[PDB]
Amino acid sequence: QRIGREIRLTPRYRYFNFLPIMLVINVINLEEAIAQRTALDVNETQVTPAS
Amino acid sequence: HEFAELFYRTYIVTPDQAGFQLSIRRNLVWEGWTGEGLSGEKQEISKRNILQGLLDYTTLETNSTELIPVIQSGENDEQFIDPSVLPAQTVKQGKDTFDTNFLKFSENGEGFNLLMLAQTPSRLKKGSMTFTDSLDSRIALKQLLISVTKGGTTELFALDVNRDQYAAYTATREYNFRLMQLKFHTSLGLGEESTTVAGAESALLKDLFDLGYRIELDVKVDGEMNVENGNGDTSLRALRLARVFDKEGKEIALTDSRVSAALSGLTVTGVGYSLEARLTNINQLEMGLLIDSDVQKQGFMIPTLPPLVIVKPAMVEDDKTYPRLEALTTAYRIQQMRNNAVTTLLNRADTLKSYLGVGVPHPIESNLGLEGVGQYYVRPYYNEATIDVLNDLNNLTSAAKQTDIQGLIVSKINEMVYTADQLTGYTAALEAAFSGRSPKPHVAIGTDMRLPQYIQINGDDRTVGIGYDYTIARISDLRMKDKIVMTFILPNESEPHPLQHGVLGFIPEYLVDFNMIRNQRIGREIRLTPRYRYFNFLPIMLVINVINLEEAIAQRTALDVNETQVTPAS
Amino acid sequence: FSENGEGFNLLMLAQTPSRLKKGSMTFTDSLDSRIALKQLLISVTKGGTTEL
Repeated sequence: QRIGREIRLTPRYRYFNFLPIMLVINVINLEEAIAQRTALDVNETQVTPAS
Repeated sequence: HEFAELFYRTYIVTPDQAGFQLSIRRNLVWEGWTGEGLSGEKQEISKRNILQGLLDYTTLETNSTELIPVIQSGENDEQFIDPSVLPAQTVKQGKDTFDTNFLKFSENGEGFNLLMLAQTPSRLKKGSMTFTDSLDSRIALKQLLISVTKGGTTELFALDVNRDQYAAYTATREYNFRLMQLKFHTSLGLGEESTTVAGAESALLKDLFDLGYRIELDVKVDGEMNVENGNGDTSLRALRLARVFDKEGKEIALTDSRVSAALSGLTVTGVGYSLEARLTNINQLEMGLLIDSDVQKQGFMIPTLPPLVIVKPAMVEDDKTYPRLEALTTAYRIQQMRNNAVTTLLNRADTLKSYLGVGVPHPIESNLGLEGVGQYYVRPYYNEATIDVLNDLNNLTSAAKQTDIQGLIVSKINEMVYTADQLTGYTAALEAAFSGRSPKPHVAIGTDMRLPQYIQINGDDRTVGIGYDYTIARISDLRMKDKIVMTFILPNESEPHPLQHGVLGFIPEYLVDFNMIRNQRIGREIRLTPRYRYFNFLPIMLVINVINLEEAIAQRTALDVNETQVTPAS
Repeated sequence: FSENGEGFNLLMLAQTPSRLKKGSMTFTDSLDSRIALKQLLISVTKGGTTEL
């Protein structure tokens, strides 16, 4: 119970691979290290200037 | 200056209209409408933006033409493997839930009709017919289920065979004009990291695997398939233990005592196999995901502002004597552009902070109470961090203190920009917006006079950007003291665009000359009513508050005495 | 008359028995350009006696 025009896209594609070579790096906890930038213990120095 | 237009690209509009009207297009993907209200209550058509698919992989997925076996009690049990060996598996395609399981090697020689086993409940509702359809030219096995048994212990290996090129059906038109052939004749290896279907490691081959050996078996499987009829059969022909490898890739014979004991009595049996079949869909049986276009539009209007006045004697020429027009233009330029620009920038920053919160992104489309149109394209995100110059750093002897300050500032700015980019997905939206061009996203960093000594680090040309382009501007207002503002801009374009930061709505006004009486005087009033407006688009901003910087700078001259007057020695 | 919340969904509110044979609703059902208020009903009441 409908009359409508249809426009269709029927793709024909795929990915193939040849090299049996691949190297992967997995990094974790980078956020903690970057947050350590602001997690340091205060080291203030404020004395009368000397000259 | 440069700072003003750097964040608000000036756009001139004809003085015939009260502003400029903006229309945008949206591409949304349809799932279904949630709820029919027989009480008359509204319907909500669940729509999501397509560019949301830039950051996810799931919200638009299609599986509606794969031919997947469906288990039926009392109708196709004899065509499936024994459920005792492997229970039913749950698989979702479309909106139907059903159970599927692997197809046993038909050594009895009676085949299967693939178009039967894979008729989905949607097709049952759709009707009952599988004979005008046609299978695509691509057919290949998903997995070979080989049973490693020894003394009564059974292990199942779900081996993805689809990634060996000999598992692909090839056309050999030698019986009929639509048959294709399968000949997967090679060796598959079970390595030390081979995992069972349940996910556990191997147990029967654990003895060899802990000794780092690799076991590979020769697989000789044959079959046929017809696209037009759906008739076909595939039966196991030859499977057997083949050879053994060591770490160094040196073959170890099957008769060797170190492996013969662990390989004698080990029977490898082929249980089931599955196929990859797709309908050519020449007959229009399935409707994929439906996507629709709806248009959102907003109107942007320009105000009029309080005027500026020159008093002037009236009896003579207004041209060559007494205060001229450059006074007017200087007052206009200094007042109406700069001050309102910085006021608008600060107000927008605080407004985004107020409505959006810090560090919490919102999905594509959000609260509409924020001006702009990029919210229809990108994820809103606001974040602010306060760097404490004095506390974060500790250096006594002046030398690299300024270098260390640059290190601090660059660290903060880079991390903020990149984390914001990841949580917004700005670059994906940018590359999707333009076809044929895709400039690297440009980051604008404008601040007061003092800080640019730390924005760039010594010794390089890549200062604040590794994959970005940047422009550093300076402003002189006291409000922008020791603070940094960051957002994204696009230099090449000069017209309103959903990805642009903001537009300076400008309408030129002519100055008027007339006759005026003021407090019973006859004077000349040269008048100009300015009209301009600043509009906001991108709900993304990054703010840095630099405090205690003066104390750290003073720490350069606040170091304690470090002197060693020792006698020369050589 | 609509209160603070709640409106009306005229489409399926106007579902007639004949339209049931065509399914609940489609994506090809659109309203005409001309929409008008057909009748306003108001009440004149004195002391609780109501005339419309």
